[PDB]
Formats: sequence, C-alpha cells, structure tokens
Amino acid sequence: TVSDIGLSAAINVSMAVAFLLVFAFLRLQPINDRVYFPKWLNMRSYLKFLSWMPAALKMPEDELINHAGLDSAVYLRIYLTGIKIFVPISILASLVLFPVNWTNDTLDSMKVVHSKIDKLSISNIPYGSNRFVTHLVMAYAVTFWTCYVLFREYEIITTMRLRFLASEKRRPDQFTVLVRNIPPDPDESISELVEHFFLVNHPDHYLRHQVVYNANKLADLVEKKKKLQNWLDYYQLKYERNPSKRPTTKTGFLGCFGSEVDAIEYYKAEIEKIGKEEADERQKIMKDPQSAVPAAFVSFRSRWGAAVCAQTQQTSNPTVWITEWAPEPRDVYWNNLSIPFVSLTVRRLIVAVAFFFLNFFYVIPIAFVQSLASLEGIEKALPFLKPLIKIDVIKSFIQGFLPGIALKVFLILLPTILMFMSKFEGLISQSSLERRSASKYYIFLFFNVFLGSIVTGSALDQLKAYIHQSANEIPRTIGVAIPMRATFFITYVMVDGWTGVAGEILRLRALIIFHLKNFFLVKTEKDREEAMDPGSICFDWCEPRIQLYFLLGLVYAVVTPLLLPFILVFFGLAYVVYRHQIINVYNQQYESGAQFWPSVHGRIIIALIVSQLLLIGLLSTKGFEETTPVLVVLPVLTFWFYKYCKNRFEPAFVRNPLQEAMRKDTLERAREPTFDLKAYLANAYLHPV
Amino acid sequence: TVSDIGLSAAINVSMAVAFLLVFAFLRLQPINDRVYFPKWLNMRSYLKFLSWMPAALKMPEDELINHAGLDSAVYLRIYLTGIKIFVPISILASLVLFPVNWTNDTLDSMKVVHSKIDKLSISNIPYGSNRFVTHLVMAYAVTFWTCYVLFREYEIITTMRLRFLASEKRRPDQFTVLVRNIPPDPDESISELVEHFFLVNHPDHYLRHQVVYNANKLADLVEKKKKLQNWLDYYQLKYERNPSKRPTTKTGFLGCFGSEVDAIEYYKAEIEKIGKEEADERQKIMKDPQSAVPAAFVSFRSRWGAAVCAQTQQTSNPTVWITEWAPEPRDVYWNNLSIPFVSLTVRRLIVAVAFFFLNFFYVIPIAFVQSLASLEGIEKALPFLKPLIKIDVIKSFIQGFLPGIALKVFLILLPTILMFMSKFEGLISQSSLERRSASKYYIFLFFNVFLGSIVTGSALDQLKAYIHQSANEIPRTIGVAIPMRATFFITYVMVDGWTGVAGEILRLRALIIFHLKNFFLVKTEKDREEAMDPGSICFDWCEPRIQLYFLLGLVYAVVTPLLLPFILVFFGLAYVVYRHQIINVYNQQYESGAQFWPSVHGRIIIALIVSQLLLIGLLSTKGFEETTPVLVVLPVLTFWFYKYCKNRFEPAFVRNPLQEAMRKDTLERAREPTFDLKAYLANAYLHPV
Repeated sequence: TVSDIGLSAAINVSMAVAFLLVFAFLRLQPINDRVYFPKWLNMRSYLKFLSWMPAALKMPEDELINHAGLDSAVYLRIYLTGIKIFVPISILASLVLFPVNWTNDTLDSMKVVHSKIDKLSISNIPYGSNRFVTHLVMAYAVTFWTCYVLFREYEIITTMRLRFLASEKRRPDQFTVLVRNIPPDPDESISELVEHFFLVNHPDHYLRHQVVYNANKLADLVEKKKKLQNWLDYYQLKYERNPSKRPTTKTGFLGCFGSEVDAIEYYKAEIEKIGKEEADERQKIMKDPQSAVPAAFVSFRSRWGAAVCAQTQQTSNPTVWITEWAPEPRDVYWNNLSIPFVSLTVRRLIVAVAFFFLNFFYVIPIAFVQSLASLEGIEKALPFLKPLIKIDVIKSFIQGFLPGIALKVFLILLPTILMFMSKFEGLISQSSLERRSASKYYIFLFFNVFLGSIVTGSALDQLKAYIHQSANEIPRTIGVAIPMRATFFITYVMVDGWTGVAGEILRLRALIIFHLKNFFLVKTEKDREEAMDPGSICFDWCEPRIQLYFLLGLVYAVVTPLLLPFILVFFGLAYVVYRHQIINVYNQQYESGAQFWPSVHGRIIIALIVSQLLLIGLLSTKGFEETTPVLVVLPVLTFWFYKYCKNRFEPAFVRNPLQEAMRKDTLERAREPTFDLKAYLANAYLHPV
Repeated sequence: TVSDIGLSAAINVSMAVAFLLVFAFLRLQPINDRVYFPKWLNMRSYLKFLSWMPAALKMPEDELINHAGLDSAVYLRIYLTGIKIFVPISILASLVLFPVNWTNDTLDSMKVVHSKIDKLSISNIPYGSNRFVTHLVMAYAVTFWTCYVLFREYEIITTMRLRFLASEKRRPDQFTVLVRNIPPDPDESISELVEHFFLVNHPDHYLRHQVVYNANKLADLVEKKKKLQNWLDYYQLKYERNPSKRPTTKTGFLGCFGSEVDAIEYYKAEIEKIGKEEADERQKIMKDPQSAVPAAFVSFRSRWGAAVCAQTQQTSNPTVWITEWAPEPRDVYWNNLSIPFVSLTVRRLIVAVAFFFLNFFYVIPIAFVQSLASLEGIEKALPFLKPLIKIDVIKSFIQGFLPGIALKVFLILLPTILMFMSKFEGLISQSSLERRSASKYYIFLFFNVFLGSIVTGSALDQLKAYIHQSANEIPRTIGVAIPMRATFFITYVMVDGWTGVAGEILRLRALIIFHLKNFFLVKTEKDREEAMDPGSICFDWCEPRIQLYFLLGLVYAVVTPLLLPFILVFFGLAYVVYRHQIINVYNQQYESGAQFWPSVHGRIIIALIVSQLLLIGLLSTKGFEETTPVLVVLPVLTFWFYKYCKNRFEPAFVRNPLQEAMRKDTLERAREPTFDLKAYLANAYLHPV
C-alpha cells in the first residue's frame, strides 16, 4: 500500500545520485575527491562504477591502521564489524523467516481496523497452540549469540589497542598534563608557590612550567583576528575584482540597513587603527600580571613518570589540584578555558534546565509529521478531500513519504544549537566534548523518537473515533498499537537510510564553496592549501544515528521480522562508502585514543534490556503469565554478563598500565641515547604570537 | 492492654540487673571489671549507683582518643551523635506531640476491628482538609534537619580523622603492602622473578622480601599445636586435680562412647610421636620447595613511597599483580590465605546460593513468633481455651512478651554460622571480614524483620476471618495493617532494647569461665595473664542492631509518633554503658582505621528513601494523589544531596592524600636522623616458629 510505492521514489534517486558520482569523478578542476593524495555509451555506464567498489575492500587492516586516521580503524568497527555481528542476525533470520512464511499464511477474519489483508504475521490468532513456543524460545539465541560475538569483538579490540599502544611516537599527551584549581595565590605570588610543591615531591626532572592566564580576554581578539583575516580577504578581494573590469558599484546592504559600501581603504582602516590599538593593549596585558587564572601544565621524565603520578589526588579535598591528561596541541580548545570551578556546576544545571524545556516544546513537530503519513484513518470521518486536488487518485496517496523526508529538514539545524550549548557548558578538551554532545543527542532522541513517537501516534489514532468505529473505550488500545507504527519506520528508513548516506558523497555544501572560491581570480596563490581546509567531521551526527537503527532492529526483530532484510542493504553501502571516503579524502584531525567503545557497549546493553522489558509488557496480556519466567531471567543474566565484562576487560581499556609503559620506555631510551626532549616540549602549548 | 503490662516485666528485671552490678562491683577475686587498669542499709542503696554514672561523661574527647581504643572514639560517634541527631527529631517530636494530643482526643466510631478505644491517632477521621496538611508538611523538616546535622557530623568526623592521621606512630601498614596473583613461575623460579620486576621500576630502596607459601599445610598443624596446648593443659589438670585428694576415677563419655580414660602419660603421648613427627615433617616441608603460592609483601622507603605506588594497576590485565594494603600483624588472618583467585568467584556464588535458601527456610519462625502475641483475633472463632490453663485470667493474657523474649534465643546462634560462612568465602584481612559479615547480616534482617514480618502478619491476620467478621475480600487489607504491627515492636523494644543491653554488663558467659578457671589449683602461674584473653568483640552484632532501630523510628515517626519517646530512654543507657565498658575494660585490638562511617551514611540514606517510598504507598490510596508531589520531589533532593556528599567528602575519607604524607614524612625524618627502620620491618610478618 505505502511500502510498495516508497521503494521506487528512493531507488530512483539513489541511482541518479550514484550515476552523478561517476560522472563528476573524471573531472579536472574539482580535485577535492582526492585532495589528500597530492598532500605531498555503454562503456562507461555498466563497466565504470566498479572502479572503486571492489577495490575499497582490498585494504588489509594493517594498511588501514598504517595510513591516515591512525585511530579510525576502530571507528570502522560500526559498519565493517556491524555486518559481521548482524550476520548472526541474518543467519537466525534464515530460520525465523519460515515462521514468517508459516504465520502469515494463516488466514482469519483479520478485523484489525477494517479488512486490511496485509502483512500481519505478528498477531494473526491469539492463544497459539504451538506457534508462540518458537517465538519465546528464539529470544534465547537473540541474546546469547550477539553477546558471544560482542565478547570476541571487545577482545579483539582490546588486543589491537594494546598492540598499537606500543607503536606510537613521542607525543606530548603522555608527557604534559593539565593541573587546575591551584589554590588562590595570596595576591603576591604567581608561580613561586606552584613550582615550590613539585620540587619537594618526586622531582622526576620537572620540565618547563607554563602558567595559563585568562584565556577569554586575549583569545577573544585572537579569534577575531583569525576571522578578520578572512574578512580582510573578503574586503581586499573586492578591490582586486570589481576594478578588474571597471569600478561601477559594490554590494552595499550585506546585512543591516544601508545603501552601499563606501571605499576599500576606508574599510581597511577599521581593522587598522581600531584593530591594532585594541590588539596592542591586550597583548601587553598578557605580559603583565593583570589576571592569572590557577591553571598550568606539568611534565615528568617520560610517559611513565606522568602516568603513575597523574592518577591520584594530591590534596586532601577533591576540589583543588585537579590533574587531567592534556590532549594534543591541535585539540586544545583554548577559547573555552579559564572558567571558574564554581560555575562548572551552575553551567551543568542551568544549561540542563533550558534543555529539559526543549523537550516540552518539541512535541508538536512529531504530531504534525505523523498526521500526513497514513491518511487511512484520518480523512475518513471528520475531514474529506479538499478542492484543487483529488485524494482518491493514487498519485496523491503515494505521498506518504513526504513527511519522512521533511523530518530531516527539521533535524539538521538543532545539532548545531546543541553543540553551542555544550560549548557554553564549558569543558577542558574537545575530545570529550565531541562525545558528550553525541551522548546528549542520543538520549534526547531516545525519549522522543521511540518513546515520544508511539505515545503520540496512539492518542492521535484513538482520538479520531467518532461514529463508525469499534469499542476503543478502556482497554482496546494496547493490543495492536506498536505494529501500526512499523509502517512509519519502513518509510523512515528508505528516506534516511538510503538518501541520507547518498547525500554525503556529493558534498553539496562544500562543493558550492569550492566553486565560489574558484571565481576568486587567483592563479596559484595558496590554491593548493585553502582548498583543503574543510574536513569530514560527522562523528557527532553519525554516532547517534547507528544506535537508533540498532535499537529499532533489536526491538522489531522479535515483533516484525520483516524489517531486518531492509537494514543491512544500506549498512553495506554505508560501510563501503565510508571505507572509500576514509582513505581517499577525510581530513580528520582529533585522534586522542579509542576510549569510546565501552560507551557503546554499555549503551546498547541497556538498549537490549529496554527491548526485553517492553516485550514482556505486550504479549503478556493474552493469557496466563507463562512467558514471564523467561523474560525475567534473561535480563538478569544479561546484566550479570555485563557486570562481568565491566570487571574483567573494561579497566584495561580506559586506564594506562604501568607494565607496558616501562617496556616501551626502555626501548625508546635505548634507541635514542640523546635526551633531546625538552626542545619540542617547551614551545608545545602556546598562543600564535 | 499489652504495652501497659509489658513495661513492668522489663523494668523489674533491669533494676535487678543494675543492682547486682553494684553488688558484684565491690568484690575481691572477680577483678575482671577492671582488668585493664593493672595491665601495667540505705547508704549503699540510694547513694552507691552514682559512683560511675556521672563520671563516665567527664572524659573529654582528647582523653578518649589518647586512651585505649585509638580508633574507638569514632565508634562512640554512634551513640553520642545519635542522641545529638535525635535531638532534632526530639525537638520536632515536641511540636508534633501536640497534633498527637490533638488527633487522638477526637473521638469517633473507631470500628477498626472491634470497638478498640486505644491509641489510634493515625487514621481516626477521613481527610477533613484541616489536619493532613501538617502531616504532609512535617515530612520536609523530617529530612531537612537530619541531613543538615549529618552534614556537620561527617565534616567533624573527616576533620578529626585527618588530624589523627598526623599523630600516628610508625606502623607497618603504610610500609608493607600485599601483592597477590603473581604469574605462575615457569617451574624453575620462586623469587628470582619478583625482585627482577621491582628493580627495573622505581627502586625506592626495596626492603626485605617475603614469599608466602601454602598457608593451610603448616598453618594447620600450627593451629593444632596452639589448640593442643590448651588440651595439654586440660590433660595436665587431670593429674593436678584428682591425685591431689586421691586417685579414684577419671572422665567418661566426653562426647563419644567409652567407659573412661586410661592414664595421663598415655594421653600425653598422643601430642608427641604421632603429633610430633607430623609437625616435624611439615616444618621441614615449608623450608623446602613444595608449594610456592604466588603471594608476597612489598615495601618502599616510607609511607609516601608505598601510598603512591599501591594505587594503580601494574599489569595490563586486572587479574594479575593485585596490590592491597596489608593490615597490622595482629589482624592478619593467616589461616584463610593462599586461596586461588579462580575459586574466589565460586566461593562468592556458591556460598551465596546456600544463603538464599536460608531465607526460604527461615520464614516459619516468624509466623510461630507472631502466633501467641495478640491472642485477640486468633483464639476467638476456631480455637478456644485449652484445659489445665484458663486464658480469661489476666495473668495468662499478659504473656504477650514471651515470644518477644524467645525470639532472641533463636537469633544468637545464627551469627556464628554466618561468620563461619564468611570465613569459608575467603578474604584477605579480618578488618574487611568483620564489616562484610555485618553488612550481610543487616540486609538479611532487612527483608525479614521489616518486609518479611508485615507480609506474614497480614496474611495470618486476614486468613482468620470465618463468621463474625467484615468484608476483608479484595481491598480491605491495606487500610489498617501497619498500625496493627506497632504493638509487636512496642514489646520487641522492651524485651531487646532494655534487657539485651543490660545482659552484657554482667557478662554471664565469660564470668562462669572465670569462676571455673578459679578452681584450677593455681596460685600465681599466669593467673594475671590468662584472665585477660577474652575481650569484648561485639561489633558484628552491635552495628546491625542500631540500624534496625533507626529504620523503625524513621518509618514510624510520621505514622506512630508514640514510639520516639521509648527509644532515647534506652539509647542513653546504652551509650553510658558502652562508655563505661570502653573506658574501664574492653580489651579490643583490631584498629585498622575508621573506613566504616560512609558505609553507614549510604545505608541510612537508602533507609530514609525506603521510608519515603513506603509513605507514598499507604496514604495515597485514600483519595486524590495530592500528596505525591512532595513525596516524589523529596527523595530526588535526597539523592541529589547524597551524590553531592559522595563527590565532595567521600574520596577524602577512604583514600590517602599525597599532600599530608610528605608533610608527615618530613617531620618523621627530621626527628630521627637514623634510618633504623629495616630492623623491625624484616621480622614483622612471620609464623610463630
């Protein structure tokens, strides 16, 4: 009815998107498709798309790890490894698809709503003689095999991380740590009291000391200058373009009211007299004792000298001398620093409140989105066909996928606001910010996409019963309420699981930017350099995206086994596209380890628990509570295994062992007899000037 | 009815017990009352008991801490602070006692069961909209003041502990740590691989090394000899007593069949030869290579040298090289050691199963106890008065306190079995064993004394309705079910809160032992030494006892405010008696810190949460859910405060700061310039031979 027509409007677009890829692949000026390599007719129709599809899989793991994205091989464990894990799912689907072929063929009255002879293999006939037995026993293997596979998965991951841990160069991460909340100096000393403590304790050849001053007094204008340079080019570019043909007019309005811009040298004076003077004073200020926030960097002899010390509490109150692992110099978010510790709590509570209100004002969009999808049952009693368009025509009824596509439009703008809020909260490193943001986003979409959707789809479905209806008064709502929502997700997957990924290969956003930059009247001036500034930073959006699909599948796998065939079809294409885009062109620069896989486990395990707890609440209303023993002992053994893993393998992942540290230190000291480590570590964390 | 007569049978015994104390205080031979001091007529009726009652309170805190029980002043922070914390409740009880005098004096039908005009100030009249307002508002101060007081309490405790932390002598606890799960030696090396690892790392002047072999191969015969010495004396008294007057006969059955013993020298030969060779062989065994258990002791320069190292994970797998803080040499439980790590899990699961079955077979005792308490409603329809005894006489009806007293008899023997099971589980130190045992005991009595009692008191009360009864079919059970149980606790407190404590001063158990030892025909041979072997080790029993009383009071404070007057009356005498027993004679030696107070907080906070969750479940079934907003926001703040405390003050209590360590190390090094620390640390942890 709806799924039979929703597959054409998606495949017909995916093919066109894939064809344009091969079309624009053999171009001349747009070399962004392979911008990373130079860092240092039926012939082309049916035999031209295989130029990179089978070649992408020909990269062994060693070659991937030993290439760009040193810490990205573990990221490729969501698609490449995803299929493997999902394999056990397709294998068991190969056996449960027969109950689907042996439960749908049982015809009955089928009075669900109104004589709908469709896919209804879920609740054909209640009180099944010998049919629900398999439906209950399958839950065992549904968990036992996936956990057994995840066990080996986490084992392989830990082994490869430990191996890679012994094949790393000399980075300042293990050397330099960040110590904050130094006691307030008695208005006389700035650093005489800091170093005085690091010498009484284990000296370990205390290296240079860097006192962090108030960031957001000079860093503000530093960023303004980094931006005024682009604006300088935007203002200097008009003086080398307009006058090329003839000086006639300028842009003018460009935002606020006003006729047009006056001159160029006059606009260049704004960043000169008013630009230099303002920057000259604050640059003298940071070389003066105007404001010195209690924050600094500490180092030791080698990695072991800092790993053994940066793990305990120095003082006797957990509010002073907070020692953390400083990230790489490229990941330091120098802007949102020098924040007092007292406010860190407030910014965690106030900003949270504003978030809790967003959920209350973001409920009507779902209703407005879930009100134009399934016409049948809405326009039957109160409303009717409106003029200028006939709804009886199939061309009007096949538009059920329109809201599914329009939903994405109302979802790509809020992540930016969420990121801005998380930045306003204030943290230490961006590696943790990029993870907490996604963590908050997922829990936001959890109580809204899954728990917030059904609650709104049942009320809007039952409150439309006026005359020609059924009982529906007290109890006759929870029976068939979830199966009715699967029709929406079927379309959601086709509009987001197929086009959402295809829309990223073409890069419709940055491509227009490149075309615009191509009209900058520049021959070779930094053309090879500014064209590789934007990257492919999509972790914040991609990480919560896969978990939703995993949750939906794990929940509907036992209810609707007809959805598991339509999920891997896309997972494969996403995996190969990401494999293609990782090695060829990604421009990723944020590696700080792989400390995000346990976060996935503990968040899919709770997802499985949620599914098992929701299963016992629907099929247990038929008759006797004969199914409760299994659905109550399974989640117990589920968390028991989780606890076991958290005790066995988790501590070895987020911590730093001291046995391999000395082992690696011995070799790194026996290879290079010269010290030569205080040179690049002194001027490692500083400002541009 | 029952509480009016239960107070006489308890007070009349407490006075008799207190009088016997003063009687036996001025004795000559029984000097056990003041055995710790020599370690180096209306005149005596109304003016003789005040000889030690007001004097015990005249000991300042400095004198208590600077006396026997260095880590016992914090244990008295239970009765002393208890009353202080109660003071707030008491202060509140004074204001709420008027609502009690203004809610009970309003007479109504009072058809609870059968025209029982008694203390029924709980649910006299329906809502009224003029009385429950105060009952709902009082819950605020019920928690806010106690939390505010506990805040200052935990603050004072932390400060005094940190102060005491800088006034301790040189103990081997901070110096010697226990490292277990050393990798299995390759059948060639015993200790050559230990020092090999500790010399590549931070040397820190690695002190002597002790390899722990299989404990339960020599420890067995060591204990058999320590016991055979007592048996040797028990066999020598046979020759020192019977031949004194005349040799006539000897012992007989003595547990097993047989006429009588044969001779003395023949019984003394058992210890030697067969018992001598056995010990001779295994003593040679421990000196030779037979079984080298992977466990040893590690030391460093000073306390700081070991505190900074014994806090992280050495290896990369959290199953090898487990480093723990070794207790004092007197607390080392050498018997239950050398246990493999693989079994530690099994012993934690199997022994647990056997425990979970005990709860299923320990349910009928409660039912038998609550079968003869309130004969009113039990002997009314099916049973009647039995011959040879008339129940209509008050002398027979006043026996309601008999089961309350008999319950204690069925409760003093199971703690020993629990202790034996906890020992069989296997741990490292006794300081943790003595705490986990009490921890298990409390959770055992929690689901049985409180949750297991009411469930069994309601069923047995509702299943006795045959003819002259009321509805009692579907809903008519939760109305008045908890108020009916208060009568049982009123008697429980008088039979255990008054006599249980008084029964400890006289020491009816060890006193008989002393009288028997007095007939050993010994003039001065170690009489001053063997008479001080038994101590006053009652922490395992006393710690769970107070929490039950606290829980009952905190739960009934809002329901039945008539119980709070009858709890402090005893807490005061318990406190003074414990002060007396701590100052004069306690003979305890298990001090290993004070890391047990947070365990109390986190276990009374959950108790308060349980009370607040049980209140919303009884009075919210009357009508509208107008009380749910308060009873749902209060426990949230309760958890908000608990987490805040856990974040703020808890880490500073269980851990060892590195700031004060160096401070104390500087002084301890500046006072004694000589090293002189390898002497007493070498032969610090060894066997008797």
